[PDB]
Amino acid sequence: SHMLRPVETPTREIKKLDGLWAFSLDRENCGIDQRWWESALQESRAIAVPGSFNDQFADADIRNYAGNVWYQREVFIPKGWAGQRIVLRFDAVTHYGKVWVNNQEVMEHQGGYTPFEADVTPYVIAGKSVRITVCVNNELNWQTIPPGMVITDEKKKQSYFHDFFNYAGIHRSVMLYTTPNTWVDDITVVTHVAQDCNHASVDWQVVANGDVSVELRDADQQVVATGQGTSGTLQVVNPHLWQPGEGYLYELCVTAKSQTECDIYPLRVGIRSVAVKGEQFLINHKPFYFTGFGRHEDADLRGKGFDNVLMVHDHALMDWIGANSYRTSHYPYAEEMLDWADEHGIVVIDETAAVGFNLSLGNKPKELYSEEAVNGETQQAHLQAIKELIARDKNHPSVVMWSIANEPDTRPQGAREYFAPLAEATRKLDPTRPITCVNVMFCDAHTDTISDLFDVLCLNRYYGWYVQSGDLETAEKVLEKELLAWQEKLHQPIIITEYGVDTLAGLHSMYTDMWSEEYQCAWLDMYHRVFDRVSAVVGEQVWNFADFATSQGILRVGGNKKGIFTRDRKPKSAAFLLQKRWTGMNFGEKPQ
Amino acid sequence: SHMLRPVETPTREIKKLDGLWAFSLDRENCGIDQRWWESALQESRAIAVPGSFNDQFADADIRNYAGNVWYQREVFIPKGWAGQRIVLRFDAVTHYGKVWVNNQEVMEHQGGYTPFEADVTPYVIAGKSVRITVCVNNELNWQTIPPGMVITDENGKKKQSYFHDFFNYAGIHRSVMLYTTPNTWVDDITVVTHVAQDCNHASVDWQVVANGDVSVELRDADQQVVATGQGTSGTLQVVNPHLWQPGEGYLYELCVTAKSQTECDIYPLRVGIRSVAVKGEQFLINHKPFYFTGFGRHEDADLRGKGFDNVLMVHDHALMDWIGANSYRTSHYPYAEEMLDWADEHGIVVIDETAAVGFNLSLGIGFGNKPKELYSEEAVNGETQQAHLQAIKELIARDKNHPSVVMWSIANEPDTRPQGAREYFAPLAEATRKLDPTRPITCVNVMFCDAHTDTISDLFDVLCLNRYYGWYVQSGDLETAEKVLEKELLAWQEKLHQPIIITEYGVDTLAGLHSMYTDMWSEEYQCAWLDMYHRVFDRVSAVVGEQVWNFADFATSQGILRVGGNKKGIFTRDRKPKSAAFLLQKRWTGMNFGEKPQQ
Repeated sequence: SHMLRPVETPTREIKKLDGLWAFSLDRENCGIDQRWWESALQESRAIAVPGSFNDQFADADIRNYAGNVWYQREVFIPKGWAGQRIVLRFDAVTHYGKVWVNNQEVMEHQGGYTPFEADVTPYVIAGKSVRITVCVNNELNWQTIPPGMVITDEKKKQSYFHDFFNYAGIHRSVMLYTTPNTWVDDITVVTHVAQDCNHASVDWQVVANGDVSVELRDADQQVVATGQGTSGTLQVVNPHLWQPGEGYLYELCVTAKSQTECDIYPLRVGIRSVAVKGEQFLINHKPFYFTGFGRHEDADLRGKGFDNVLMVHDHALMDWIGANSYRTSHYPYAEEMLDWADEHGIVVIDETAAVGFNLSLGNKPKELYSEEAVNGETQQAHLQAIKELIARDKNHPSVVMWSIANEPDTRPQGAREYFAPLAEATRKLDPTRPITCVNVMFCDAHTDTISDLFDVLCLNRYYGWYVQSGDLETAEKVLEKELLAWQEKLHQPIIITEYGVDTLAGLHSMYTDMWSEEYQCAWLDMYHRVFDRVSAVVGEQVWNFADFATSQGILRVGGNKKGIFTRDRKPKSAAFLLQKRWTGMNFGEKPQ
Repeated sequence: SHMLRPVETPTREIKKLDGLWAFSLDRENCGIDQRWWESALQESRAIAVPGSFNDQFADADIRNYAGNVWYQREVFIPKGWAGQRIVLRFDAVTHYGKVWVNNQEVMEHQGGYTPFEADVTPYVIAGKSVRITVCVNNELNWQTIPPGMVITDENGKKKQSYFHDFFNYAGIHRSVMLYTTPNTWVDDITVVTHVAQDCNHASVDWQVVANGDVSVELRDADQQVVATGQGTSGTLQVVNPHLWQPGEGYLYELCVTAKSQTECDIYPLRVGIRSVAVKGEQFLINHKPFYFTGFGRHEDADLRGKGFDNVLMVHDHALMDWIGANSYRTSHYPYAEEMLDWADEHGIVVIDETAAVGFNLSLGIGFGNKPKELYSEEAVNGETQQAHLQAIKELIARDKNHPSVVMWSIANEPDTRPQGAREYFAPLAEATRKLDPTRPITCVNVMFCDAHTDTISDLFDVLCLNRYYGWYVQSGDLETAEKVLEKELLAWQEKLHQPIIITEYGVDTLAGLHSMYTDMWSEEYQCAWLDMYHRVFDRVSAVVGEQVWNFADFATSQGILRVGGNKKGIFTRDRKPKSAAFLLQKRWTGMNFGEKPQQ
């Protein structure tokens, strides 16, 4: 469970395994039987790690593959790591990985978007080359997060219920890292902030197999507070709060000392509180207004693979357009993104991979919550996905809210019985952040059965698109009516976590009609006018930052075209509309 | 009602009223009450006739208008027309027109796609200017061909609901004209061209309606008299006739003279000597099997909507000729007759279709709440069936003598699952055969009314299937699509043992979208998917034709399925070729003319 982000210290080294690996499909599904991990993969080819495997090859038969694929490389253990605790770590393997070091099985993970690792000290020798084999499986069933159904025809075909392509592979960094045989295994900080903002407290809890001391250092490396033992509270006079748009960070240096060994782990800490009060979202006791995007991890060639240039360029576009926030739609993002948000003061709604709990979007069993679909084991798997997300992200000050799912069908019998325990367990795992369950349009104010269990109303709305098609005048009436009915029903802060229309870049129309750039601008504008008239709306996240790949079908013109930007990051007209609205408002303040 | 195409003759003049007219919306619907026809339209603007009104103005509020609009111009009657029978003719007004000459109501017509006309002799004076007002209505209901529902919102604002996948363009789409005959005139002509098996003799029956003694002269393309006859009816014998053949279209001229004691009238009718017949699973033209290649089309272009235009007709025929197309279907309404004059002259084979699309509440195309029973008093009823019969009569009355027209399609993609379907269609099938016994009939078949489901195709002569396996279902999966397609065509061959024409196969293709994955919306998928259909067609002996959906990208109702319109074109709306145009060019110019390809 304990999952600290590897960082280089006087007591910790890292060796990235990113680069070219050997790669092989297993159409006969005989690689486990033939123990492929005991040899060089036969009939293999070069693949980039990190990256989705699907689009690296310009090959439809690989892109559409369902089953196991195999990655392998050789790596030299640094000579100096003799006597040291050596960990092998995968930041993310989509959706399942099993790992062998030479002929030793070392670890296994279900969940495509959070890290897994094993201590491999006993199975490697410092100064020698070792063989790493990974069996990666991209199949979804009713107990995976997200769910799906594999149909077999004779040949496997993956069915799934979410509007983004089922990219798979080693999407994020692989690495070896070291600790001493005494080490800091875990840290929780809780950051309290007086109402007047003129004092703050920092609770710590540490797990380590040796005596623990902590030093809190400011941005200038001046020690502002010190403590001892596994737990306690640091007092901070006149603290530099972590504020949206700035993101001042302290460093909590955790030392675990044995008589013989010592370990130093620096954790970035942003001093901020988050709370809902009535229909206001407060950060450091001040109302905040969310602007920005639903995103995806999606790009040409690399699929959902992490990439620094893309992270730099996309943050430069969000900065320029005046976005203050985003949501990790619809899975945990690369941790680098949360390190970025921490440092630049970007506000994040951190979401699990639990999209698709919904059989009514655009074969399938009769009852959504039943033994044959979302069941007891599904709910366990969902709890595990929430635990892994919070265990990874609990200390990121940029994360202001947990979204435990996107667009579940809450009409059917058993929805509330499924969600209640998940809402409760989320609050116990992290009491410091509000929780949400992002709401599908047809589960309206008069229909939805679970919104009372959550703190903030995150509504996905597309009136004037899938319904009242091309009619802004009717869409505006229906939208305003529904937001006010939500305000009346629950008196929670409302974030519109999804509003957008498919827009084909370069399609221009004097009739302002669907798919045109001019429609995208008129439709976003109508939404904005309505949001500004409703006092409960504390945010707006446009769907989507950029055009992204989907499953093939008649609704998707080479993918999802709701982007503000093209997949190659070129702006549509609507990017300039958002630039003016979001840079023209006062930072973090509801427009008028 | 008799409908000869106006032609200039020693006895007949024409004056086109095409040009700029005055135009006005009537948002309050007070134009009949205020008798707008009695003066200049009040708040008017210039509009081009012919043309759809919708896209001339770059104005969404006009494009999306439902109700009456008003057209008006002034025109001089030629001085020399004194003593002549003077007719005012509209080749087509979509969907309804009422016409006034000064303050006299002269005409009314329902049906957006065939001509109407009135004798206006008594209401004009030769050498003076008259005012022509037209009230044009674009509303569809359950008794219009095609059908629809007007939804009135809580504020009284009208929005047209309709069940077909093309934009409900309206206006004066085709030429308006005054024309003369003498007071004795040839009012009607039916020819039937019979052709011996050996093709070495032919007979030409004639029947004429006119208020005078009738003689005929049949002249060959060199203007040499090959046969003469007398009386309102009879048979001309033609030795070693130059048959009208697909790819050539040799035409004779049947000159009909009506002579009274005092005056006379000469009408030249172009006649192509050709027989059409179904035998088993073969479509025979001049006793020889024919294989159809080409397109489902639309009347659709930038700015003018469904308006007729000679440059478009010349350019599009040059594209069909280049690509090797030998045929098309008038999807989904009668086309401008100039198209059938072109087909006659160049030997292009045409499936002539009525405007009866939309008889189907279970598609995703078109556009409030649909009625639950398609064939009921509150939807397709007795009055609908009457209106459909009238649409078939008017089409045949116009097109009965075009040798290019080889088959009548009485509708496109009706829902034939309910019991009502056969009850509605059976009498329509029978009446079509009585109206013209010289051509086979069809009713074009929707994909979900499969060989195991459909209830009416036995009543027709040719199986015209509209199929899109690998698109709307088995999306992007050529392998499954191919199995399902082959299985269904063979099940149709077993069931009815008719000739099969695939009258629709196509996939949305965004010009310039390219993919190494050959996936939906790409130029590459369009090519791979048409190729898979071709391979299957060539393995099925009953398939006698292939008409690609569609010749060119065209406008539709706005919705989530349509990326600025229908992108199943082989060409873009501005007539630029997609990669698939070159695929079709190779298959269609590489086969033997009119002959089923081989594996």
